[PDB]
Amino acid sequence: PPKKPKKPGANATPEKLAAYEKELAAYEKELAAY
Repeated sequence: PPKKPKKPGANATPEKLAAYEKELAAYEKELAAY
């Protein structure tokens, strides 16, 4: 099963949140595919 990305806290940067969005989207796509 595909890894779940950990939610970034303590003042995460927009690019990090963007990375979280891409990894979370990736996770969703792969989770559906699985």
